[PDB]
Amino acid sequence: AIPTVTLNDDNTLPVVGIGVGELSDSEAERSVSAALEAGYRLIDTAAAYGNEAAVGRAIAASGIPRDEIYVTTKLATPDQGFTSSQAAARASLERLGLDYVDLYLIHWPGGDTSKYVDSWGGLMKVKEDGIARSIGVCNFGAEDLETIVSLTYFTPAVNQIELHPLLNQAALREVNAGYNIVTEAYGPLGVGRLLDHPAVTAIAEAHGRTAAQVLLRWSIQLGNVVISRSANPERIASNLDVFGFELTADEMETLNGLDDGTRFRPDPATYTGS
Ligand SMILES: Nc1ncnc2c1ncn2[C@@H]1O[C@H](COP(=O)(O)OP(=O)(O)OC[C@H]2OC[C@H](O)[C@@H]2O)[C@@H](O)[C@H]1OP(=O)(O)O
Repeated sequence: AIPTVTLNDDNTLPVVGIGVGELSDSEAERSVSAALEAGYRLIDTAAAYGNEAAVGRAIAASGIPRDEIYVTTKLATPDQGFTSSQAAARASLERLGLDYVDLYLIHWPGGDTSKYVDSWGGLMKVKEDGIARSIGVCNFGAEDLETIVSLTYFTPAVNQIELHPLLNQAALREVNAGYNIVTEAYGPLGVGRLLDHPAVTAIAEAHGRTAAQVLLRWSIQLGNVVISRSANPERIASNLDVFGFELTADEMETLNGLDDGTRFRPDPATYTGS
């Protein structure tokens, strides 16, 4: 019953998915299996997390037709390059045990414009070859976006960015929308630190819902595709259950008022890792 968004290349994605981040092989397989059983279809991993094969095993064992599942993975920063990115996409497929992925992203700008531009050209070939249905970016700022769009005339389908009430990304969301790029929010609970924020708990108590439900619903109402995570099968199911209520404009405004620039994940302006 999950709503979808339509991308600029005519493909569609669910508005909520599960990301595994740096979970160990065993934990990654466990959470993806639980998510699929609960009804998640958008699954997000990365080569840099080292757990692609584990995710692939959860998918293989699920008994769900491949066509119904939306798999995202990412180009690790050390693998950037025109030729190297095409090889890295194919290596990711081998690890995942898949013939294609649905979304393939540059993981970080990585602090070298030549290299991320070349990586983008590589990704365009990856898409042309049918290796990835859609291509996009993660943690790109407005200047990085202008650079790839200016030089290649090919616009990312998605820009996956850290986003939560302490870092609401209003400015970058507006840039994304102007280019017809979908915003994918990650880290929506702020490593769980936001679950006890008093503004969040007041709104949860007002609705008879949980803090986590409030944080995820707020992000959905901004128009984002929302990537969440839990290692617990019941909480995973609870994180999908965010279509039974709506936050009011007053409550949206309160949560929109909390931005203070807090990043729990690295800053892409500086970060040169993956
Ligand atoms: N429903 C619910 N209720 C109570 N506690 C919960 C719930 N869901 C998750 N959690 C907990 O919140 C904490 C934050 O987890 P995290 O995966 O970093 O979450 P983020 O949102 O910061 O980032 C997720 C990102 O990791 C990678 C990917 O990019 C994701 O966007 C963690 O201790 C979880 O414990 P638990 O025991 O696992 O449930």
